[PDB]
Amino acid sequence: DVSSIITSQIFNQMLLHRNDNACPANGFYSYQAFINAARKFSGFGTTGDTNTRKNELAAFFGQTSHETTGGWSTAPDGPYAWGYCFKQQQGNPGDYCVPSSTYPCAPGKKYYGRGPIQISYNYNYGLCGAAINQPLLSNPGLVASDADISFETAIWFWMTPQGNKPSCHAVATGQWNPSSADQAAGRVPGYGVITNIINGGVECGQGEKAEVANRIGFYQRYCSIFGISPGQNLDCYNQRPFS
Repeated sequence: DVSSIITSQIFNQMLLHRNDNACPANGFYSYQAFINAARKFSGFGTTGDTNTRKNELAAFFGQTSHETTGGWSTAPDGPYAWGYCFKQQQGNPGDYCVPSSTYPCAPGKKYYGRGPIQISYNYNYGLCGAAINQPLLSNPGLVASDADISFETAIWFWMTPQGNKPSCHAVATGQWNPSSADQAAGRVPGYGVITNIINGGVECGQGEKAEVANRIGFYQRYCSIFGISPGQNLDCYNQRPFS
């Protein structure tokens, strides 16, 4: 069971400032919601030895903390204590509608970033909704109104290969071997290739970049909280994006 690896105290010590009044999602992201969702994905945080299980949870919280961070340079306990501050994309984001015969934009609905992986666009709400049996295309708001659903979108993303990308799960559990294409692209097993899966097109293969460092900062802090070593190839600075 995933609760044998990550306790409420480990969850809350990682996501220490998420419930400060400054964080608009305060009180949304409960440990119970996370556990309810995580138990629906066999293998999530239950694959390999205890170090592997801890590493997968460390990597998962590392990446999702970046997508939802309310951190800053001079934030209490460091910027890597401010994961999961948000549940909805900041700014005045638009509808994230890209017309699809397969997953149409429900009139009046918006598919901007929601929940721990900031799932975006009607294609992804549709694909995920179909996978987790939730009406996310018609009611994309569920991802910010219901914490179990919110966590389910993020773990769905984590567990699901797409196109030329392995699952984050396969990489995090050491069950991913680079193809010839990946080797030519300098995509090496490690946390950097997880970044590349999530947002490489923007963040990877351009040298030192703030967003990539921030994802690493969270993962290093959580590896320490779990009492494991991060391992190598933490960055995607020299990796060609997948897309």
